[PDB]
This record gives sequence, C-alpha cells and structure tokens, in this order.
Amino acid sequence: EPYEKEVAEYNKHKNENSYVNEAISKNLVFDQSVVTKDTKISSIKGGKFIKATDFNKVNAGDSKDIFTKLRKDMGGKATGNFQNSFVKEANLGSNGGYAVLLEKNKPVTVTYTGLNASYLGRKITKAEFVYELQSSPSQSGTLNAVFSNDPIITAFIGTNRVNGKDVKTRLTIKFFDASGKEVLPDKDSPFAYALSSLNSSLTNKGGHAEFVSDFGANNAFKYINGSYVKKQADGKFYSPEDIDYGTGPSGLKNSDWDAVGHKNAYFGSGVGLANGRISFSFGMTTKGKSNVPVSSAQWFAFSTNLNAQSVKP
Repeated sequence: EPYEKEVAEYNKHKNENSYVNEAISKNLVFDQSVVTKDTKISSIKGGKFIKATDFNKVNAGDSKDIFTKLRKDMGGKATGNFQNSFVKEANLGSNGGYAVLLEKNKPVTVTYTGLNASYLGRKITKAEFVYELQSSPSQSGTLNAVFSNDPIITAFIGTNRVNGKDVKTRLTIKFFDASGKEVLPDKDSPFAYALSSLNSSLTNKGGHAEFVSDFGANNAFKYINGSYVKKQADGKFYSPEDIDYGTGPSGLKNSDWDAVGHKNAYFGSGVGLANGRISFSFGMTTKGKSNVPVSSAQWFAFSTNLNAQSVKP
C-alpha cells in the first residue's frame, strides 16, 4: 500500500506518463439507444418507500431542486408505497421516478423491463440494478434515493450531512436476455462502462469530491489520459483538487467541462472494465469535514458512453 500512495502522489499533477494505450472494445451497449417506448421500472424490492409528498417538502427559503430535496434525513419518514412514491422532476426524464429509503444491510433491487440493450448482438431486454448503502453522514445513517424510469438517468442519492462521513452506495447490475438468462462477458470481450461527471471542489479549506471505489470481483477502474480523476491514497478515485469553482491549480470551473457531451467531459471521467458481473461503489467524500455545503447528494448516471476510446493498460 505505501508504494501505491507514492504512485498516486507523483501522478497527481501530471498526465499519463506514457503513450501506452489499448483500445476499449464497446461490446456492451447500454446507452440512450437502448431505451424504448416500453422501458420502465417494473418493480422495486427491499426498500421502504418515501411518499412523494414527504420527499417534495423543503425548508422555507430553500431552492426546490432535486439535490436540495435529497439533503434531508428521512430515517423514520419512509411510510410510502410504490404508487405514492412516484416523483416528477425534469432531471428524472419525462417518465419520472420513485423515492426510496436506503438503509444499511438492506439492498434494494430496481428492475427495468422493456429494454433494447445488447452485448455482441445478444439482446438485453431487462436489468436489475441493486443498490446497497455503504456510508451515510446523516444522523439516522440512511440515504434517500430517487430511481429514474430511464435506466440511463439511473439514480439520485443523498441525505442530510451531520458529520464528516462519506456518502457511499454499492451498485451491482445484472443484464438479462429475452429468454431471462443473465448476460455475462466473453473472455476476450469485457464489459466497459463509463464513470463520468465526477466533479470536485476539494481544497485544503474544504469542498468535496464525487468518487468511485471498491470495484467488485472481476471489475477494475482505468484512467483516461488528461482526466483529473485518479486513484488516491484512500483507495478511491476522484479529483483531489477543485475543478468546480476555479480556485485549483488548473483554475477550471464546473461550466468548463461538467456537462454531458462536453469536449472536456473526460476531465471528470474514468472507465470501468468488468470480466464478470458489473459491481462497484460511488459516492461523495469531504475527506472528513462536516461543515461542507451541498456535499451529500449526487446524480449517478450509468451508461456505456465512455469519454475515451483507449485507456492505459
């Protein structure tokens, strides 16, 4: 471990040390092209539901964006059902989503049906996204989630911050073919998935970063050259400096890169590679500070739209 911290440290303010690069095969297609008129969440199992009328309440003077709605402690305020947990918000797409409480040791399985995804020409019509809380900074130790009926918008997750702990969620995904059989990669054609939009405002005074970590068995993170997202001493992958408000050595601001489709969107991306079932964690870290604003709700989108074509081997 001490030698990986040293590898991280030398690489912090550099681009790739080498020219070595291997093409990423895009065998797995899980992107906007796979959403159909029939795509939807068919069920959510394992989690208590949050009534939309509880989820939509904010405090006087608050903005009503989805992140602000997310940053409240709903432990013990999750008495909804699948019907009344349905929420509309433009960030969820035109078909909306569902509010759910995530709790320690209670994985929540979100099933999508009606897909037209593929892997080497095998049609993927259904998927299970399993979310499991791993870290929460709220008093109740819970997280709130809104799961979108668009699997490419995926999830918004957050809670109130009372201490310095990370927000962290494990996501394990199963893809199914039309016959109902799980689709797993062939030996020489791993799954590739994007880890995008990992913004960071981290400074010595404070701020926070969105990260990925804890890549599961047969999964690995791969660096994109010129990306600010790279492995840190704590084992997580994020930008250790501010690319959001312009105070960092690069002077970059969120509007300079953090948009889907931006030429600079790779600034906050990596690539996930899986020779097996996809599984990894995502979250938010203040590196331990408790009074950091807007540092406990995030949007995590899942797709195969990589912001690169090759990676370091």
